[PDB]
Amino acid sequence: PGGDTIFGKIIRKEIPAKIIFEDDRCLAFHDISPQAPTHFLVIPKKHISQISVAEDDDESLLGHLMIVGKKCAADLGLNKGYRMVVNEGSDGGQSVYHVHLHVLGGRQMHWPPG
Amino acid sequence: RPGGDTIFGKIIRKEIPAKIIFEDDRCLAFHDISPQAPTHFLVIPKKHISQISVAEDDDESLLGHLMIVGKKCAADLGLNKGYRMVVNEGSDGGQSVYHVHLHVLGGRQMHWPPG
Ligand SMILES: C[C@H](N)C(=O)NS(=O)(=O)OC[C@H]1O[C@@H](n2cnc3c(N)ncnc32)[C@H](O)[C@@H]1O
Repeated sequence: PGGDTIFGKIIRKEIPAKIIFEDDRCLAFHDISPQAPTHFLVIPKKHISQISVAEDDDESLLGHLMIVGKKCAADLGLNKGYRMVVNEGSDGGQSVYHVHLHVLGGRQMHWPPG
Repeated sequence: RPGGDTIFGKIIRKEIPAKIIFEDDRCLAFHDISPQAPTHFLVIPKKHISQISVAEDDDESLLGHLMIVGKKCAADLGLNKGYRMVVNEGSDGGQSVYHVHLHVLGGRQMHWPPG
């Protein structure tokens, strides 16, 4: 039912988050530890633990996260650009085992991306 | 032209060389010429879309397909300890090629923040 992580609790409305957008299949909310003046997450309501286990049937859902992300970025006034990030596993620095798309902007993002 | 005018269109049409990892009717995965990690490749759509900010609602499946291909290529390249996927948009994102693309980086510990 949204999974056994803190992101599951956020989806179920059991703990608060600053929600930017919601539909029947995803949720966008500001990150609690922001790394840029604007830093939010877009997550599926379906509990996919990590991108490495995403199924072929999840393709449109994953793309939906990116479309919602870019729409939210526009709504939040990120007209100079932004960066989207998905972390996988220990080397990727994945902090919660529920797939999440980071969207960061409001400052120059640098290279390399970590 | 199929693939667009950028250097990535040239790569799609085999007009300039690339080290290709995977190719299908919708996308192409190839190694980055300036790797920022021991493994660093790009997944790009064969349809030209300039940047994620102008992607259309009907591009959802294609965008998701980039991610699925990214994760499959990462597995095939033995990135078993993980990796980071990145899309750069515009000036603040550090985008230098205006053809939508997904970076996949691995083979070392990635740090936070992601730039
Ligand atoms: C460099 C800038 N920070 C950047 O990341 N720009 S980008 O988001 O648009 O990424 C484009 C990527 O395409 C790569 N690239 C450019 N020309 C290439 C070529 N002929 N073959 C393979 N990769 C190429 C660049 O090294 C860069 O990592």
